[PDB]
Amino acid sequence: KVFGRCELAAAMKRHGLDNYRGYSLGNWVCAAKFESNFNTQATNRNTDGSTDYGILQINSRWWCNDGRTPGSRNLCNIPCSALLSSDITASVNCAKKIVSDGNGMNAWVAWRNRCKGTDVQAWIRGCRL
Repeated sequence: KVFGRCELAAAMKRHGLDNYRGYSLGNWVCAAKFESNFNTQATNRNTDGSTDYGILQINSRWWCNDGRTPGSRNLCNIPCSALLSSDITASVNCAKKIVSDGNGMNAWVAWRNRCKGTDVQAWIRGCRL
């Protein structure tokens, strides 16, 4: 599913992501924009053989099982395919774990490089929230 901007903002809010670990909703929408372009089916293979999945490009090295990342962990206790669903619940639940692990949203390289320090409220501006 390719979410619209304000549509994703609403789903993330419903699922408790807004202000989670101190990160306002615009931070999460901006991260999804640059990780996946709002596409729940996004995948990207990393140099090490791990893969990033879904709207927040969650990595099989640590967080999900894809059966093809020898030596990896599955800290979210989920198949990586769960992170591709039209329903964002699994991606939100796992993103809450990741952002809690010490490094905040710096876990998402596109957020650090493209959202951090910017006017992230722009991503939710005009939405009916």
